[PDB]
Amino acid sequence: AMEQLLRAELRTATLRAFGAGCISEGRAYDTDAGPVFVKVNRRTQARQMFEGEVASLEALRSTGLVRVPRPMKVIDLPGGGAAFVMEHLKMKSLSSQASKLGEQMADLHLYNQKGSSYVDKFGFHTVTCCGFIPQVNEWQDDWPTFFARHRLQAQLDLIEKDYADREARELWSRLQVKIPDLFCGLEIVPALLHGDLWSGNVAEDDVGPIIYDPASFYGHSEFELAIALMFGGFPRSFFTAYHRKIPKAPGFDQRLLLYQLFNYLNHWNHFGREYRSPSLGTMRRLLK
Amino acid sequence: AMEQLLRAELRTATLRAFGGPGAGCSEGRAYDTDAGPVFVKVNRRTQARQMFEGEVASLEALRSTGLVRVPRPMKVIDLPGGGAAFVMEHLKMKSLSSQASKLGEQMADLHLYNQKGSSYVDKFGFHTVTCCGFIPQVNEWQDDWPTFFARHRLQAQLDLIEKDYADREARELWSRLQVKIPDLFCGLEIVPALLHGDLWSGNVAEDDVGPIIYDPASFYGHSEFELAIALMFGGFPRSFFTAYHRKIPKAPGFDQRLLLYQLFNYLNHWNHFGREYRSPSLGTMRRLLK
Ligand SMILES: Nc1ncnc2c1ncn2[C@@H]1O[C@H](COP(=O)(O)OP(=O)(O)NP(=O)(O)O)[C@@H](O)[C@H]1O
Ligand SMILES: Nc1ncnc2c1ncn2[C@@H]1O[C@H](COP(=O)(O)OP(=O)(O)NP(=O)(O)O)[C@@H](O)[C@H]1O
Ligand SMILES: O=C(CN1CCOCC1)[C@@H](O)[C@H](O)[C@H](O)CO
Ligand SMILES: O=C(CN1CCOCC1)[C@@H](O)[C@H](O)[C@H](O)CO
Repeated sequence: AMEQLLRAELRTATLRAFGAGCISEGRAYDTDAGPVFVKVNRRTQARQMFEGEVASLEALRSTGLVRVPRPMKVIDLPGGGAAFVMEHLKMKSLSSQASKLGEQMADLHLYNQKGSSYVDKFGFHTVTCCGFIPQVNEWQDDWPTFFARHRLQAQLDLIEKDYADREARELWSRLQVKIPDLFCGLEIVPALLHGDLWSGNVAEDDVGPIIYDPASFYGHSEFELAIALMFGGFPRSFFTAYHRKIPKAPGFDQRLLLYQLFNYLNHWNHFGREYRSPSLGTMRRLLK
Repeated sequence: AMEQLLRAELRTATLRAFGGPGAGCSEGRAYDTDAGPVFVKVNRRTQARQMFEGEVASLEALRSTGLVRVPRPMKVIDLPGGGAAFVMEHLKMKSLSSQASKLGEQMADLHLYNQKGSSYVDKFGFHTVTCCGFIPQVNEWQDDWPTFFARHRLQAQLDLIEKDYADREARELWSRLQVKIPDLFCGLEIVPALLHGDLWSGNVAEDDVGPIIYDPASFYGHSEFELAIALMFGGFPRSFFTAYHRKIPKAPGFDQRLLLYQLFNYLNHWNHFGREYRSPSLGTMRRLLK
């Protein structure tokens, strides 16, 4: 993949990714009680965004299965927005701890089935944000319904409002009809998700892997992996370890396109028309 | 300010900033290598290589002046499955602050370089296509700056807006505005000036040695165009503009031309990001028509 190509093209033995951001400003500070990490966002919806991240961090931390920063405080800023203070963790990009993270992510997804966890619907107890965009987490018994309505339709409604894109509307109407067939008659079980498991949101230290910047809800376990695959950066051993514990159910490859579609639509909304072509192309591929 | 607010909320005397860049953005990714750090941009669309070649050409034109620090382009790689990656030198960088007045001086020198040097580019435009963001621009050489700008910047953006949005108000306001443009340029000498082309605050930075600028979309234009995007989204210290205008003072009619150049950037933002930018685009046209 991209990293092997870079090593070859640049003729370098080492190639360690770095591991602030597109959404919020981020800075570490030393304080009298030790280091902290602070995210700042000046938009009006900052507090909602950070409160969703606090809720997500707390939900993951309650499982005891993965290491994530402790949320400390959400502070309103004069002049608009908010700051979010959390535990500082010394970190480097994910490399040797990839297979351990695959194990942990599979255990996290399986926790709702095997732990003392009783969540039998999809969604979440509070609003979480995809980036800047507030999400509806209203509980639903049917995962394809929840995902179609509260993830894909929400993004395409925003595309319609802001871009008024005819091809996106027309393709979505056809894709809506196909979505149930992609699920192969499977019984989907709710799985607690990190929700934004891009390679830039995972890392490691000497103890093991670390994950951060979650946007959590109870979803289909497979949705977690789509963004990890589409932007790369995870070693193969991450997926090997994960699928040893959660094998690919039938139709996985086609659902992967559906879940990657969501992320393309989200990037179209956050980052503009550069992401129109992969959004439409993915829909067309699903409709072929 | 925000750091006093953190000291109070956390009840700490010290609040000492520290630490590295991190993972980052749709912008790209940084890597440590055997030859030092690199930064890699990736775009999987079929036009990725054209886009990055425009950026390399822009970086090379700026580096040739020796007046401003930009990352050295290293390689453009065709990606399996379509698109390309662009590798350049990595620079450890912070937001522009202490080096703002130095950057103002360099940017003025950059704009004066073509007029004052030996080899003189005597038209507006560029020898290759460059993208301001993702949309390719036409850089066809033109003797007359208001012609170049109206045709290959404003009309190009408005044609896209007509194609994709069929916006009645934009269409009618452009029919009225187009004829008024020459009034903003009469009685002034406009010399082609090499521009960075996308100098908003998010494309400039600094390190211990001096300021750095990057992500250019270069062409030969009216020097004032450079400043429109810098002003309109803020983020530059006042001393940047003070130092700049000590060397190139604001010519008569500067504030009205500033609206025209800001209009271009608003139209470009509408084509990139949608209707959130319709209101400033149309309103800027109305201001110009009053
Ligand atoms: N708790 C932490 N302690 C130390 N460093 C951190 C911590 N959280 C994040 N970082 C670093 O700072 C970066 C900020 O990441 P993140 O919070 O995910 O971005 P963001 O502000 O939401 N904007 P975006 O990247 O577009 O999502 C990460 O790559 C890490 O390198
Ligand atoms: N040479 C460099 N070395 C290190 N970091 C860099 C370098 N160039 C850019 N960056 C970082 O990457 C960010 C974006 O760089 P930029 O050239 O503007 O990317 P971009 O792809 O054009 N952005 P986008 O329009 O969203 O795709 C900067 O804000 C820096 O943090
Ligand atoms: O920003 C994120 C990851 N993408 C950044 C742009 O380059 C590709 C990876 C995630 O935090 C998330 O998918 C979304 O962008 C939040 O808006
Ligand atoms: O992204 C750019 C600057 N704008 C980003 C949204 O906040 C206001 C500043 C530039 O690269 C360019 O002027 C154009 O937006 C296409 O990317």
